[PDB]
Amino acid sequence: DSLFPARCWPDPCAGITFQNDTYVCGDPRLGPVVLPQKFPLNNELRTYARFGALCPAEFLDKWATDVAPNGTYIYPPANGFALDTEEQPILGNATLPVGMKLDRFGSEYGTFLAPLGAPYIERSLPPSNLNTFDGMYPYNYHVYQVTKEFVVGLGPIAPWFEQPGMGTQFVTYTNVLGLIDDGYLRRLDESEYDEKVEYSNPYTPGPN
Amino acid sequence: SLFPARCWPDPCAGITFQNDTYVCGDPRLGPVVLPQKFPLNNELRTYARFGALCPAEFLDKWATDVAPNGTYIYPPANGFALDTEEQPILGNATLPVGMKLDRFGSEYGTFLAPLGAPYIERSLPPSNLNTFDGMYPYNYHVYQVTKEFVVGLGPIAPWFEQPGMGTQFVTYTNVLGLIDDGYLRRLDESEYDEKVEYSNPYTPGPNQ
Ligand SMILES: *[C@@H]1O[C@H](CO[C@@H]2O[C@@H](C)[C@@H](O)[C@@H](O)[C@@H]2O)[C@@H](O[C@@H]2O[C@H](CO)[C@@H](O[C@@H]3O[C@H](CO[C@H]4O[C@H](CO)[C@@H](O)[C@H](O)[C@@H]4O)[C@@H](O)[C@H](O[C@H]4O[C@H](CO)[C@@H](O)[C@H](O)[C@@H]4O)[C@@H]3O)[C@H](O)[C@H]2NC(C)=O)[C@H](O)[C@H]1NC(C)=O
Ligand SMILES: *[C@@H]1O[C@H](CO[C@@H]2O[C@@H](C)[C@@H](O)[C@@H](O)[C@@H]2O)[C@@H](O)[C@H](O)[C@H]1NC(C)=O
Ligand SMILES: *[C@@H]1O[C@H](CO[C@@H]2O[C@@H](C)[C@@H](O)[C@@H](O)[C@@H]2O)[C@@H](O)[C@H](O)[C@H]1NC(C)=O
Ligand SMILES: *[C@@H]1O[C@H](CO)[C@@H](O)[C@H](O)[C@H]1NC(C)=O
Ligand SMILES: *[C@@H]1O[C@H](CO)[C@@H](O)[C@H](O)[C@H]1NC(C)=O
Ligand SMILES: *[C@@H]1O[C@H](CO)[C@@H](O)[C@H](O)[C@H]1NC(C)=O
Ligand SMILES: [Ca+2]
Ligand SMILES: [Ca+2]
Repeated sequence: DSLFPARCWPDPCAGITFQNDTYVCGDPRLGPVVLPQKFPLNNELRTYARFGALCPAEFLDKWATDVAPNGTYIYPPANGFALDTEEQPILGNATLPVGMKLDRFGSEYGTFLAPLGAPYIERSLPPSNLNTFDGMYPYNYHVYQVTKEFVVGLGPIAPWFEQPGMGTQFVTYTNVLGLIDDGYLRRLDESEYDEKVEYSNPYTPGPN
Repeated sequence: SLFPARCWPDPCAGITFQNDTYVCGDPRLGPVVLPQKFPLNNELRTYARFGALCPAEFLDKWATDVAPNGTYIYPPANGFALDTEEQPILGNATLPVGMKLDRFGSEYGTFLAPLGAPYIERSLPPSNLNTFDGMYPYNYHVYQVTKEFVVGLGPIAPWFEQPGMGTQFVTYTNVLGLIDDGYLRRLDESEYDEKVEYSNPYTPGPNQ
Protein backbone atom coordinates (compact mmCIF):
# COMPACT_ATOMS: atom_id res chain seq x y z
CA ASP A 1 0.00 0.00 0.00
CA SER A 2 1.36 3.42 -1.02
CA LEU A 3 0.44 6.91 -2.22
CA PHE A 4 0.52 6.25 -5.96
CA PRO A 5 0.00 2.97 -7.80
CA ALA A 6 3.35 1.46 -8.80
CA ARG A 7 2.50 2.00 -12.48
CA CYS A 8 2.67 5.77 -12.07
CA TRP A 9 6.41 5.85 -11.32
CA PRO A 10 8.96 7.18 -12.07
CA ASP A 11 7.00 10.45 -12.65
CA PRO A 12 3.60 10.07 -10.94
CA CYS A 13 2.87 13.84 -11.12
CA ALA A 14 3.40 14.15 -14.88
CA GLY A 15 0.69 16.30 -16.44
CA ILE A 16 -0.12 18.00 -13.10
CA THR A 17 0.53 21.71 -12.57
CA PHE A 18 2.20 22.28 -9.20
CA GLN A 19 0.53 24.90 -7.00
CA ASN A 20 1.35 24.31 -3.31
CA ASP A 21 3.47 21.82 -1.32
CA THR A 22 0.68 20.75 1.02
CA TYR A 23 -1.14 18.69 -1.59
CA VAL A 24 -0.33 15.60 -3.59
CA CYS A 25 1.55 16.71 -6.75
CA GLY A 26 0.93 20.25 -5.49
CA ASP A 27 -2.69 20.11 -6.66
CA PRO A 28 -5.34 20.84 -4.00
CA ARG A 29 -7.83 18.70 -5.90
CA LEU A 30 -5.61 15.67 -5.15
CA GLY A 31 -5.88 16.04 -1.38
CA PRO A 32 -3.30 16.34 1.39
CA VAL A 33 0.05 14.61 1.46
CA VAL A 34 -0.27 13.69 5.15
CA LEU A 35 -3.22 11.56 6.22
CA PRO A 36 -4.75 10.76 9.63
CA GLN A 37 -2.83 8.64 12.13
CA LYS A 38 -5.38 8.36 14.96
CA PHE A 39 -8.77 6.80 15.72
CA PRO A 40 -11.37 7.03 14.18
CA LEU A 41 -10.02 8.83 11.13
CA ASN A 42 -7.35 6.20 10.53
CA ASN A 43 -10.08 3.55 10.78
CA GLU A 44 -12.24 5.45 8.28
CA LEU A 45 -9.40 5.80 5.74
CA ARG A 46 -7.87 2.33 6.16
CA THR A 47 -9.46 1.04 2.92
CA TYR A 48 -8.94 4.28 0.91
CA ALA A 49 -6.86 4.17 -2.27
CA ARG A 50 -6.93 7.83 -3.25
CA PHE A 51 -6.82 7.32 -7.03
CA GLY A 52 -7.96 3.71 -7.22
CA ALA A 53 -5.60 2.13 -9.73
CA LEU A 54 -5.42 5.39 -11.71
CA CYS A 55 -2.62 7.94 -11.82
CA PRO A 56 -3.24 11.60 -10.85
CA ALA A 57 -3.75 13.05 -14.35
CA GLU A 58 -5.90 10.06 -15.33
CA PHE A 59 -8.00 10.57 -12.20
CA LEU A 60 -8.62 14.23 -12.97
CA ASP A 61 -9.31 13.50 -16.64
CA LYS A 62 -12.01 11.01 -15.63
CA TRP A 63 -13.64 12.93 -12.77
CA ALA A 64 -13.03 16.63 -13.48
CA THR A 65 -13.54 19.10 -16.33
CA ASP A 66 -9.81 19.56 -16.95
CA VAL A 67 -6.51 18.16 -15.73
CA ALA A 68 -5.23 21.78 -15.71
CA PRO A 69 -5.82 23.87 -12.55
CA ASN A 70 -9.02 25.40 -13.99
CA GLY A 71 -10.66 21.95 -13.94
CA THR A 72 -13.46 21.30 -11.46
CA TYR A 73 -14.78 18.02 -10.10
CA ILE A 74 -17.95 16.76 -11.82
CA TYR A 75 -20.54 15.39 -9.40
CA PRO A 76 -23.11 12.58 -9.86
CA PRO A 77 -26.71 13.30 -10.89
CA ALA A 78 -29.68 13.27 -8.53
CA ASN A 79 -27.69 14.51 -5.51
CA GLY A 80 -25.59 11.35 -5.72
CA PHE A 81 -28.26 8.92 -4.54
CA ALA A 82 -27.93 5.42 -5.98
CA LEU A 83 -30.29 5.01 -8.94
CA ASP A 84 -32.86 2.25 -9.35
CA THR A 85 -33.59 0.22 -12.50
CA GLU A 86 -35.69 3.14 -13.82
CA GLU A 87 -32.77 5.57 -13.18
CA GLN A 88 -34.72 7.17 -10.31
CA PRO A 89 -32.88 8.01 -7.06
CA ILE A 90 -33.44 5.68 -4.11
CA LEU A 91 -34.36 7.74 -1.05
CA GLY A 92 -37.09 8.69 1.36
CA ASN A 93 -37.76 11.50 3.75
CA ALA A 94 -37.02 10.24 7.28
CA THR A 95 -36.94 11.63 10.83
CA LEU A 96 -33.51 11.49 12.51
CA PRO A 97 -33.95 10.58 16.20
CA VAL A 98 -32.50 12.49 19.13
CA GLY A 99 -29.15 10.96 20.08
CA MET A 100 -28.07 9.83 16.62
CA LYS A 101 -24.43 10.61 15.80
CA LEU A 102 -23.49 11.96 12.37
CA ASP A 103 -20.26 13.07 10.76
CA ARG A 104 -19.01 14.87 7.67
CA PHE A 105 -15.87 15.75 5.74
CA GLY A 106 -16.53 19.30 4.61
CA SER A 107 -17.59 22.79 5.61
CA GLU A 108 -20.63 23.47 7.77
CA TYR A 109 -22.27 25.21 4.79
CA GLY A 110 -22.91 21.79 3.24
CA THR A 111 -26.03 19.61 3.39
CA PHE A 112 -24.63 16.04 3.18
CA LEU A 113 -23.94 13.96 6.31
CA ALA A 114 -23.11 10.30 7.00
CA PRO A 115 -23.55 8.03 10.04
CA LEU A 116 -20.64 8.36 12.47
CA GLY A 117 -17.78 6.09 11.43
CA ALA A 118 -18.71 5.45 7.80
CA PRO A 119 -15.58 4.59 5.75
CA TYR A 120 -14.37 7.33 3.44
CA ILE A 121 -14.85 5.05 0.44
CA GLU A 122 -18.55 4.69 1.31
CA ARG A 123 -19.06 8.48 0.95
CA SER A 124 -18.03 8.89 -2.74
CA LEU A 125 -16.06 12.06 -2.01
CA PRO A 126 -13.06 13.40 -3.95
CA PRO A 127 -9.63 13.68 -2.32
CA SER A 128 -10.04 17.43 -1.67
CA ASN A 129 -12.69 16.88 1.02
CA LEU A 130 -9.74 15.84 3.23
CA ASN A 131 -8.10 19.25 2.89
CA THR A 132 -7.83 21.11 6.19
CA PHE A 133 -9.30 24.60 6.31
CA ASP A 134 -9.65 25.16 10.08
CA GLY A 135 -6.84 24.03 12.35
CA MET A 136 -9.32 23.05 15.05
CA TYR A 137 -10.89 20.57 12.57
CA PRO A 138 -8.10 18.57 10.93
CA TYR A 139 -9.11 17.01 7.60
CA ASN A 140 -12.35 19.04 7.69
CA TYR A 141 -13.79 16.23 9.81
CA HIS A 142 -16.80 17.13 11.96
CA VAL A 143 -18.94 15.01 14.29
CA TYR A 144 -22.44 15.99 15.45
CA GLN A 145 -25.26 14.62 17.56
CA VAL A 146 -28.97 15.17 16.90
CA THR A 147 -30.45 17.26 19.73
CA LYS A 148 -33.91 17.79 18.20
CA GLU A 149 -35.75 15.59 15.68
CA PHE A 150 -35.78 16.73 12.05
CA VAL A 151 -36.52 15.26 8.62
CA VAL A 152 -33.84 14.62 5.97
CA GLY A 153 -33.60 12.88 2.63
CA LEU A 154 -32.10 9.49 3.46
CA GLY A 155 -30.69 7.00 0.99
CA PRO A 156 -27.79 5.03 -0.47
CA ILE A 157 -24.72 6.76 -1.92
CA ALA A 158 -23.95 6.09 -5.58
CA PRO A 159 -20.39 5.10 -6.52
CA TRP A 160 -18.27 7.99 -7.77
CA PHE A 161 -14.67 9.28 -7.80
CA GLU A 162 -13.24 5.75 -8.29
CA GLN A 163 -14.86 4.51 -5.03
CA PRO A 164 -17.72 2.06 -4.41
CA GLY A 165 -19.95 4.38 -2.35
CA MET A 166 -22.95 2.59 -0.78
CA GLY A 167 -22.88 4.26 2.56
CA THR A 168 -26.07 6.08 3.55
CA GLN A 169 -26.22 9.85 3.08
CA PHE A 170 -28.50 12.30 4.86
CA VAL A 171 -29.33 15.30 2.68
CA THR A 172 -30.52 18.18 4.84
CA TYR A 173 -32.81 21.01 3.83
CA THR A 174 -30.91 23.42 6.11
CA ASN A 175 -27.13 23.46 6.07
CA VAL A 176 -25.23 22.11 9.08
CA LEU A 177 -24.41 25.54 10.53
CA GLY A 178 -28.07 26.56 10.37
CA LEU A 179 -29.10 23.30 12.05
CA ILE A 180 -26.67 24.02 14.89
CA ASP A 181 -27.87 27.59 15.37
CA ASP A 182 -31.48 26.38 15.45
CA GLY A 183 -30.82 23.65 18.03
CA TYR A 184 -31.09 20.53 15.85
CA LEU A 185 -27.43 19.50 16.00
CA ARG A 186 -24.67 19.98 18.52
CA ARG A 187 -20.95 19.58 17.91
CA LEU A 188 -19.04 16.71 19.53
CA ASP A 189 -15.47 16.96 20.73
CA GLU A 190 -12.95 14.15 20.24
CA SER A 191 -13.53 12.82 23.77
CA GLU A 192 -17.15 12.07 22.82
CA TYR A 193 -16.26 9.64 20.00
CA ASP A 194 -12.99 8.05 21.12
CA GLU A 195 -14.48 4.88 22.68
CA LYS A 196 -16.21 1.92 21.03
CA VAL A 197 -19.30 2.33 23.21
CA GLU A 198 -19.73 5.86 21.89
CA TYR A 199 -20.45 4.32 18.43
CA SER A 200 -23.30 2.12 19.71
CA ASN A 201 -27.01 3.00 19.81
CA PRO A 202 -28.95 3.51 23.08
CA TYR A 203 -31.78 5.59 21.53
CA THR A 204 -33.58 3.12 19.26
CA PRO A 205 -36.17 1.23 21.35
CA GLY A 206 -36.47 -2.55 21.22
CA PRO A 207 -39.40 -4.59 19.93
CA ASN A 208 -40.64 -5.55 23.41
CA SER B 1 -12.79 -5.93 28.17
CA LEU B 2 -15.86 -7.92 27.13
CA PHE B 3 -18.40 -5.96 29.16
CA PRO B 4 -19.38 -2.42 30.15
CA ALA B 5 -17.66 -1.52 33.43
CA ARG B 6 -21.05 -1.10 35.12
CA CYS B 7 -21.67 -4.84 34.64
CA TRP B 8 -19.04 -5.92 37.21
CA PRO B 9 -19.14 -7.88 39.41
CA ASP B 10 -21.15 -10.78 37.89
CA PRO B 11 -21.56 -9.54 34.29
CA CYS B 12 -23.06 -12.90 33.21
CA ALA B 13 -25.88 -12.69 35.76
CA GLY B 14 -28.99 -14.41 34.41
CA ILE B 15 -27.17 -16.20 31.56
CA THR B 16 -27.05 -19.99 31.45
CA PHE B 17 -23.60 -21.22 30.46
CA GLN B 18 -23.51 -23.60 27.47
CA ASN B 19 -20.17 -23.47 25.58
CA ASP B 20 -16.82 -21.85 26.51
CA THR B 21 -16.18 -20.41 23.04
CA TYR B 22 -18.89 -17.77 23.51
CA VAL B 23 -19.34 -14.77 25.79
CA CYS B 24 -20.93 -15.92 29.06
CA GLY B 25 -21.01 -19.36 27.44
CA ASP B 26 -23.98 -18.29 25.31
CA PRO B 27 -23.70 -18.54 21.49
CA ARG B 28 -26.27 -15.76 21.09
CA LEU B 29 -23.66 -13.40 22.57
CA GLY B 30 -20.99 -14.18 19.99
CA PRO B 31 -17.43 -15.44 20.28
CA VAL B 32 -14.98 -14.53 23.03
CA VAL B 33 -12.13 -14.01 20.55
CA LEU B 34 -12.72 -11.33 17.93
CA PRO B 35 -10.84 -10.80 14.65
CA GLN B 36 -7.19 -9.77 14.95
CA LYS B 37 -6.20 -9.13 11.29
CA PHE B 38 -7.16 -6.93 8.38
CA PRO B 39 -9.88 -6.45 7.00
CA LEU B 40 -12.00 -8.00 9.70
CA ASN B 41 -10.47 -6.09 12.58
CA ASN B 42 -11.06 -2.84 10.67
CA GLU B 43 -14.77 -3.70 10.35
CA LEU B 44 -15.05 -4.41 14.11
CA ARG B 45 -13.01 -1.47 15.43
CA THR B 46 -16.12 0.52 16.40
CA TYR B 47 -18.15 -2.48 17.65
CA ALA B 48 -19.30 -2.55 21.28
CA ARG B 49 -21.18 -5.83 21.21
CA PHE B 50 -23.72 -4.97 23.97
CA GLY B 51 -23.69 -1.21 23.60
CA ALA B 52 -23.82 0.01 27.19
CA LEU B 53 -26.02 -2.92 28.28
CA CYS B 54 -25.13 -6.00 30.29
CA PRO B 55 -25.63 -9.42 28.63
CA ALA B 56 -29.01 -10.19 30.24
CA GLU B 57 -30.27 -6.65 29.60
CA PHE B 58 -29.29 -7.05 25.94
CA LEU B 59 -31.13 -10.35 25.48
CA ASP B 60 -34.14 -9.01 27.37
CA LYS B 61 -34.30 -6.08 24.93
CA TRP B 62 -33.60 -7.87 21.64
CA ALA B 63 -34.69 -11.50 22.13
CA THR B 64 -37.81 -13.38 23.23
CA ASP B 65 -36.18 -14.72 26.40
CA VAL B 66 -32.97 -14.45 28.37
CA ALA B 67 -33.24 -18.22 28.93
CA PRO B 68 -31.47 -20.48 26.36
CA ASN B 69 -34.66 -20.89 24.31
CA GLY B 70 -34.91 -17.16 23.57
CA THR B 71 -34.37 -16.15 19.95
CA TYR B 72 -33.48 -12.79 18.47
CA ILE B 73 -36.37 -10.64 17.26
CA TYR B 74 -35.78 -8.98 13.88
CA PRO B 75 -36.83 -5.57 12.54
CA PRO B 76 -39.87 -5.25 10.27
CA ALA B 77 -39.80 -4.81 6.50
CA ASN B 78 -36.59 -6.86 6.14
CA GLY B 79 -34.71 -4.29 8.21
CA PHE B 80 -34.80 -1.47 5.69
CA ALA B 81 -34.87 2.00 7.22
CA LEU B 82 -38.41 3.41 7.30
CA ASP B 83 -39.52 6.80 6.00
CA THR B 84 -41.91 9.26 7.66
CA GLU B 85 -44.86 7.21 6.35
CA GLU B 86 -43.43 4.03 7.97
CA GLN B 87 -42.60 2.65 4.51
CA PRO B 88 -39.26 0.96 3.79
CA ILE B 89 -36.74 2.92 1.75
CA LEU B 90 -35.46 0.72 -1.08
CA GLY B 91 -35.46 0.25 -4.81
CA ASN B 92 -34.69 -2.42 -7.32
CA ALA B 93 -31.15 -1.83 -8.55
CA THR B 94 -28.77 -3.57 -10.94
CA LEU B 95 -25.46 -4.54 -9.38
CA PRO B 96 -22.68 -4.02 -11.94
CA VAL B 97 -20.04 -6.53 -12.97
CA GLY B 98 -16.98 -5.99 -10.78
CA MET B 99 -18.75 -4.89 -7.58
CA LYS B 100 -17.42 -6.46 -4.37
CA LEU B 101 -19.84 -7.62 -1.67
CA ASP B 102 -19.47 -9.27 1.73
CA ARG B 103 -21.61 -11.05 4.30
CA PHE B 104 -21.56 -12.49 7.82
CA GLY B 105 -23.73 -15.59 7.45
CA SER B 106 -24.28 -18.82 5.56
CA GLU B 107 -24.71 -18.92 1.80
CA TYR B 108 -28.36 -19.93 2.13
CA GLY B 109 -29.25 -16.35 3.08
CA THR B 110 -30.12 -13.29 0.99
CA PHE B 111 -28.51 -10.26 2.72
CA LEU B 112 -25.28 -8.73 1.40
CA ALA B 113 -23.39 -5.51 2.17
CA PRO B 114 -20.75 -3.56 0.26
CA LEU B 115 -17.27 -4.92 0.95
CA GLY B 116 -15.77 -3.36 4.07
CA ALA B 117 -18.93 -1.99 5.72
CA PRO B 118 -18.42 -1.67 9.51
CA TYR B 119 -20.17 -4.33 11.57
CA ILE B 120 -22.20 -1.64 13.36
CA GLU B 121 -23.62 -0.44 10.00
CA ARG B 122 -25.11 -3.90 9.39
CA SER B 123 -27.45 -4.13 12.42
CA LEU B 124 -26.55 -7.79 13.02
CA PRO B 125 -26.69 -9.60 16.38
CA PRO B 126 -23.49 -10.92 18.00
CA SER B 127 -24.16 -14.48 16.82
CA ASN B 128 -23.51 -13.63 13.17
CA LEU B 129 -19.80 -13.61 14.13
CA ASN B 130 -19.93 -17.25 15.26
CA THR B 131 -17.77 -19.59 13.18
CA PHE B 132 -19.55 -22.57 11.60
CA ASP B 133 -16.94 -23.74 9.07
CA GLY B 134 -13.22 -23.48 9.75
CA MET B 135 -12.66 -22.35 6.17
CA TYR B 136 -14.62 -19.17 6.96
CA PRO B 137 -13.64 -17.68 10.33
CA TYR B 138 -16.39 -15.50 11.76
CA ASN B 139 -18.70 -16.77 8.97
CA TYR B 140 -17.27 -13.96 6.82
CA HIS B 141 -17.57 -14.30 3.03
CA VAL B 142 -16.50 -11.96 0.21
CA TYR B 143 -17.93 -12.04 -3.33
CA GLN B 144 -17.54 -10.24 -6.67
CA VAL B 145 -20.30 -9.72 -9.26
CA THR B 146 -19.54 -11.59 -12.49
CA LYS B 147 -22.90 -11.02 -14.22
CA GLU B 148 -25.25 -8.15 -13.48
CA PHE B 149 -28.44 -8.88 -11.55
CA VAL B 150 -31.19 -6.94 -9.77
CA VAL B 151 -31.45 -6.75 -5.96
CA GLY B 152 -33.44 -4.83 -3.40
CA LEU B 153 -31.12 -1.99 -2.40
CA GLY B 154 -31.60 0.31 0.58
CA PRO B 155 -30.42 1.72 3.91
CA ILE B 156 -30.23 -0.48 7.02
CA ALA B 157 -32.41 0.41 10.02
CA PRO B 158 -30.74 0.54 13.45
CA TRP B 159 -31.23 -2.61 15.51
CA PHE B 160 -29.51 -4.79 18.10
CA GLU B 161 -28.14 -1.70 19.94
CA GLN B 162 -26.26 -0.48 16.85
CA PRO B 163 -26.86 2.51 14.53
CA GLY B 164 -27.11 0.60 11.24
CA MET B 165 -27.24 2.93 8.21
CA GLY B 166 -25.08 0.86 5.94
CA THR B 167 -26.62 -0.24 2.65
CA GLN B 168 -28.01 -3.76 2.33
CA PHE B 169 -28.65 -5.80 -0.81
CA VAL B 170 -31.54 -8.24 -0.46
CA THR B 171 -31.33 -10.85 -3.17
CA TYR B 172 -34.18 -12.63 -4.90
CA THR B 173 -32.12 -15.86 -5.00
CA ASN B 174 -29.98 -17.09 -2.15
CA VAL B 175 -26.25 -16.46 -2.38
CA LEU B 176 -25.52 -20.12 -3.16
CA GLY B 177 -27.86 -19.99 -6.14
CA LEU B 178 -26.28 -16.78 -7.40
CA ILE B 179 -22.86 -18.44 -7.30
CA ASP B 180 -24.02 -21.61 -9.03
CA ASP B 181 -25.68 -19.59 -11.80
CA GLY B 182 -22.60 -17.46 -12.50
CA TYR B 183 -23.66 -14.10 -10.99
CA LEU B 184 -21.15 -14.11 -8.10
CA ARG B 185 -17.72 -15.62 -7.51
CA ARG B 186 -16.02 -16.21 -4.16
CA LEU B 187 -12.94 -14.09 -3.34
CA ASP B 188 -9.80 -15.37 -1.67
CA GLU B 189 -8.50 -13.28 1.24
CA SER B 190 -5.62 -12.34 -1.10
CA GLU B 191 -8.14 -10.41 -3.22
CA TYR B 192 -9.23 -7.99 -0.48
CA ASP B 193 -6.07 -7.49 1.59
CA GLU B 194 -4.87 -4.26 -0.15
CA LYS B 195 -6.43 -0.77 -0.22
CA VAL B 196 -6.63 -0.70 -4.04
CA GLU B 197 -8.76 -3.85 -3.89
CA TYR B 198 -11.49 -1.76 -2.16
CA SER B 199 -11.60 0.92 -4.88
CA ASN B 200 -13.93 1.01 -7.90
CA PRO B 201 -12.61 0.58 -11.47
CA TYR B 202 -15.98 -0.40 -13.01
CA THR B 203 -18.19 2.69 -12.64
CA PRO B 204 -17.57 4.97 -15.68
CA GLY B 205 -16.84 8.67 -15.55
CA PRO B 206 -19.29 11.38 -16.53
CA ASN B 207 -19.76 12.10 -20.22
CA GLN B 208 -17.89 15.22 -21.29
C1 LIG C 1 -38.89 -4.78 -7.52
O1 LIG C 1 -39.21 -5.61 -8.60
C2 LIG C 1 -40.12 -6.66 -8.25
C3 LIG C 1 -40.21 -7.57 -9.45
O2 LIG C 1 -38.90 -7.95 -9.84
C4 LIG C 1 -38.97 -9.09 -10.71
O3 LIG C 1 -39.28 -10.26 -9.96
C5 LIG C 1 -38.32 -10.62 -8.95
C6 LIG C 1 -38.82 -11.89 -8.29
C7 LIG C 1 -36.92 -10.77 -9.56
O4 LIG C 1 -36.91 -11.87 -10.44
C8 LIG C 1 -36.54 -9.50 -10.31
O5 LIG C 1 -35.28 -9.72 -10.93
C9 LIG C 1 -37.59 -9.17 -11.36
O6 LIG C 1 -37.25 -7.96 -12.05
C10 LIG C 1 -41.45 -6.05 -7.86
O7 LIG C 1 -42.27 -7.13 -7.42
C11 LIG C 1 -43.54 -7.03 -8.05
O8 LIG C 1 -44.32 -6.07 -7.36
C12 LIG C 1 -45.62 -5.90 -7.93
C13 LIG C 1 -46.27 -4.74 -7.20
O9 LIG C 1 -46.26 -4.93 -5.79
C14 LIG C 1 -46.40 -7.20 -7.80
O10 LIG C 1 -47.64 -7.07 -8.48
C15 LIG C 1 -48.64 -7.40 -7.52
O11 LIG C 1 -48.88 -8.80 -7.46
C16 LIG C 1 -49.94 -9.17 -6.56
C17 LIG C 1 -50.04 -10.67 -6.60
O12 LIG C 1 -50.33 -11.00 -7.94
C18 LIG C 1 -50.50 -12.42 -8.11
O13 LIG C 1 -51.63 -12.88 -7.41
C19 LIG C 1 -52.87 -12.22 -7.80
C20 LIG C 1 -53.97 -12.67 -6.87
O14 LIG C 1 -54.15 -14.07 -7.05
C21 LIG C 1 -53.14 -12.51 -9.28
O15 LIG C 1 -54.33 -11.85 -9.68
C22 LIG C 1 -51.93 -12.01 -10.11
O16 LIG C 1 -52.15 -12.19 -11.50
C23 LIG C 1 -50.62 -12.66 -9.62
O17 LIG C 1 -50.71 -14.05 -9.93
C24 LIG C 1 -51.25 -8.46 -6.98
O18 LIG C 1 -52.25 -8.65 -5.98
C25 LIG C 1 -50.98 -6.96 -7.14
O19 LIG C 1 -52.12 -6.26 -7.58
C26 LIG C 1 -52.01 -4.98 -6.91
O20 LIG C 1 -51.87 -3.94 -7.86
C27 LIG C 1 -52.92 -3.95 -8.85
C28 LIG C 1 -52.62 -2.93 -9.94
O21 LIG C 1 -51.21 -2.65 -9.98
C29 LIG C 1 -54.25 -3.69 -8.12
O22 LIG C 1 -55.29 -3.70 -9.09
C30 LIG C 1 -54.50 -4.78 -7.03
O23 LIG C 1 -55.74 -4.58 -6.34
C31 LIG C 1 -53.29 -4.87 -6.07
O24 LIG C 1 -53.31 -3.68 -5.24
C32 LIG C 1 -49.82 -6.66 -8.05
O25 LIG C 1 -50.14 -7.12 -9.37
C33 LIG C 1 -45.64 -8.34 -8.47
O26 LIG C 1 -46.28 -9.58 -8.21
C34 LIG C 1 -44.20 -8.40 -7.96
N1 LIG C 1 -43.46 -9.39 -8.72
C35 LIG C 1 -42.92 -10.48 -8.17
C36 LIG C 1 -42.21 -11.40 -9.12
O27 LIG C 1 -42.99 -10.71 -6.97
C37 LIG C 1 -41.25 -5.06 -6.72
O28 LIG C 1 -42.46 -4.35 -6.47
C38 LIG C 1 -40.14 -4.06 -7.04
N2 LIG C 1 -39.85 -3.24 -5.88
C39 LIG C 1 -39.65 -1.93 -5.95
C40 LIG C 1 -39.36 -1.24 -4.64
O29 LIG C 1 -39.70 -1.31 -7.01
C1 LIG D 1 -8.46 25.39 -18.99
O1 LIG D 1 -7.08 25.73 -19.28
C2 LIG D 1 -6.54 25.23 -20.52
C3 LIG D 1 -5.18 25.83 -20.68
O2 LIG D 1 -4.32 25.56 -19.59
C4 LIG D 1 -3.06 25.36 -20.22
O3 LIG D 1 -2.35 24.49 -19.39
C5 LIG D 1 -2.08 25.02 -18.08
C6 LIG D 1 -1.30 23.95 -17.35
C7 LIG D 1 -1.32 26.36 -18.17
O4 LIG D 1 -0.04 26.13 -18.78
C8 LIG D 1 -2.11 27.36 -19.02
O5 LIG D 1 -1.33 28.56 -19.17
C9 LIG D 1 -2.32 26.73 -20.38
O6 LIG D 1 -2.92 27.67 -21.30
C10 LIG D 1 -7.42 25.61 -21.70
O7 LIG D 1 -6.92 24.97 -22.86
C11 LIG D 1 -8.87 25.23 -21.45
O8 LIG D 1 -9.68 25.70 -22.52
C12 LIG D 1 -9.34 25.85 -20.14
N1 LIG D 1 -10.74 25.53 -19.91
C13 LIG D 1 -11.72 26.35 -20.29
C14 LIG D 1 -13.11 25.88 -20.02
O9 LIG D 1 -11.49 27.43 -20.83
C1 LIG E 1 -39.22 15.07 0.70
O1 LIG E 1 -39.85 16.24 1.24
C2 LIG E 1 -39.90 17.41 0.41
C3 LIG E 1 -40.83 18.37 1.11
O2 LIG E 1 -40.69 18.30 2.52
C4 LIG E 1 -41.22 19.54 2.98
O3 LIG E 1 -40.47 20.62 2.44
C5 LIG E 1 -39.04 20.61 2.75
C6 LIG E 1 -38.45 21.86 2.11
C7 LIG E 1 -38.82 20.50 4.25
O4 LIG E 1 -39.28 21.70 4.88
C8 LIG E 1 -39.61 19.28 4.80
O5 LIG E 1 -39.41 19.19 6.20
C9 LIG E 1 -41.09 19.45 4.47
O6 LIG E 1 -41.86 18.36 4.99
C10 LIG E 1 -40.44 17.10 -0.99
O7 LIG E 1 -40.17 18.23 -1.81
C11 LIG E 1 -39.83 15.85 -1.59
O8 LIG E 1 -40.57 15.51 -2.75
C12 LIG E 1 -39.90 14.69 -0.61
N1 LIG E 1 -39.32 13.49 -1.19
C13 LIG E 1 -39.86 12.28 -1.04
C14 LIG E 1 -39.14 11.16 -1.73
O9 LIG E 1 -40.87 12.10 -0.38
C1 LIG F 1 0.05 26.11 1.03
O1 LIG F 1 -1.26 26.36 1.62
C2 LIG F 1 -1.32 26.07 3.02
C3 LIG F 1 -2.75 26.32 3.46
O2 LIG F 1 -2.80 27.02 4.70
C4 LIG F 1 -0.31 26.92 3.79
O3 LIG F 1 -0.33 26.56 5.16
C5 LIG F 1 1.09 26.72 3.21
O4 LIG F 1 2.03 27.56 3.86
C6 LIG F 1 1.10 26.98 1.71
N1 LIG F 1 2.42 26.76 1.17
C7 LIG F 1 3.33 27.74 1.08
C8 LIG F 1 4.67 27.36 0.53
O5 LIG F 1 3.06 28.89 1.42
C1 LIG G 1 -18.44 -25.73 21.64
O1 LIG G 1 -18.60 -25.24 20.29
C2 LIG G 1 -17.60 -25.71 19.37
C3 LIG G 1 -17.91 -25.08 18.03
O2 LIG G 1 -19.26 -25.31 17.64
C4 LIG G 1 -17.61 -27.24 19.31
O3 LIG G 1 -16.56 -27.67 18.45
C5 LIG G 1 -17.44 -27.83 20.70
O4 LIG G 1 -17.57 -29.24 20.65
C6 LIG G 1 -18.49 -27.25 21.65
N1 LIG G 1 -18.32 -27.79 23.00
C7 LIG G 1 -17.21 -27.65 23.74
C8 LIG G 1 -17.26 -28.29 25.10
O5 LIG G 1 -16.22 -27.05 23.34
C1 LIG H 1 -38.63 -20.71 27.25
O1 LIG H 1 -38.39 -21.40 28.49
C2 LIG H 1 -39.06 -20.83 29.63
C3 LIG H 1 -38.68 -21.68 30.83
O2 LIG H 1 -39.62 -22.73 31.05
C4 LIG H 1 -40.57 -20.78 29.40
O3 LIG H 1 -41.19 -20.14 30.50
C5 LIG H 1 -40.88 -20.03 28.11
O4 LIG H 1 -42.28 -20.02 27.86
C6 LIG H 1 -40.13 -20.69 26.95
N1 LIG H 1 -40.41 -20.03 25.67
C7 LIG H 1 -40.23 -18.72 25.42
C8 LIG H 1 -40.55 -18.28 24.02
O5 LIG H 1 -39.84 -17.93 26.27
CA1 LIG I 1 -15.06 9.09 25.41
CA1 LIG J 1 -4.10 -8.56 -2.71
